[PDB]
Amino acid sequence: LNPSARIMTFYPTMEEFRNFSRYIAYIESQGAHRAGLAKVVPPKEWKPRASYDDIDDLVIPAPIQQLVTGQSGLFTQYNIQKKAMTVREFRKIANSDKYCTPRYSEFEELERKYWKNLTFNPPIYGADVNGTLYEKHVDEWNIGRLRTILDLVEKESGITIEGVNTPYLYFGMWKTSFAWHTEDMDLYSINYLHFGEPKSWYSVPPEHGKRLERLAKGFFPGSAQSCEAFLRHKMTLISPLMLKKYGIPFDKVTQEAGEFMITFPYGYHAGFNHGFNCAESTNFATRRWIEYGKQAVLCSCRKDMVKISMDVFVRKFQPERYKLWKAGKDNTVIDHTLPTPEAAEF
Ligand SMILES: O=C(O)C(=O)N[C@H](Cc1ccc(OCc2ccccc2)cc1)C(=O)O
Ligand code: NI
Ligand SMILES: [Zn+2]
Repeated sequence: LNPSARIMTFYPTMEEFRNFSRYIAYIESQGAHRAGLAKVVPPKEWKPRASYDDIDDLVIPAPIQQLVTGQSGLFTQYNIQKKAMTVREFRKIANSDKYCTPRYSEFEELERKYWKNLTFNPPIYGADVNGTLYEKHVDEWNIGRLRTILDLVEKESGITIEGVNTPYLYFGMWKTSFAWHTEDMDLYSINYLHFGEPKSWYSVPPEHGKRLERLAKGFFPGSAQSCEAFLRHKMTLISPLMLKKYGIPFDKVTQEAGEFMITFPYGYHAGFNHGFNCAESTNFATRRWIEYGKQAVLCSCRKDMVKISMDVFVRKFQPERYKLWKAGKDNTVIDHTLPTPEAAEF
């Protein structure tokens, strides 16, 4: 059952596709979650939007310039918040000689220049934009409404959390980065690349996550003492040579326009954008996440403030265990290898 924990790809027919929660349970029955990250190529006649000609006017309220500091494959990224700007401006800068993708043969070559150059000429990421590019009538895999048990949060408390149960758009240019992290509350995530250049990704298997944190702690001892979960600040960059050199297993995969990626609970991932592009993203859940939600180690220094109440989930899906949990005595140990309960039928 994916015993080497490789990153997997799936091409679901239009009908395997229509029901989202069940396609996730399917890929878990096939071993995908063990890699932490998977790719799903939608069926060629599926489409979320007719055209992107019309967005040049859309506002990016808070772009950020990414300053990166470090050497020897260990880096910290600092975010400069810049002035609001529309997409067409962002595109001009992305495609300007100043900021655009260097020329290259194989991916491995672009990968090398990213790692060699990521502290130079800091770029700007149109990150964290509230909104969606899905036509309002598209029903399969609409990041606006996946319809998973994550919806229990909004429904029961009214609470919406931007980018977690609402969608984010991310406008990329060359060399923009996403630091090593698992999702808030260790939720799953979904990323659709609407268009532009690729987004490349690295991933560590959840069953080795602990090994990545142990490591990251030695590498950034200062940050660890000030916060258990410093990685959740999303400021820590670590190259694959370092991972490789300290024997931490990971895989790499490159995502193209029109492709989806899913991350799994507690799957550490990172990457960078190849050039002008645009991805949309949100978090979701399945029954199996609940236990990761109860056990997630959270930012203790209050930079990352996102925190979902588990109560509703435990009561509703783990009735027997509610009281043991509540009196802080639920000692379940997660087994990162199991598919979610919803998968049995496969
Ligand atoms: O789909 C996902 O799970 C995912 O992590 N996508 C990433 C989202 C991300 C994650 C971490 C990032 O680190 C930099 C940063 C952190 C906080 C605020 C603004 C920028 C930046 C972006 C992406 O597409 O760039
Ligand atoms: Ni993520
Ligand atoms: Zn913290």
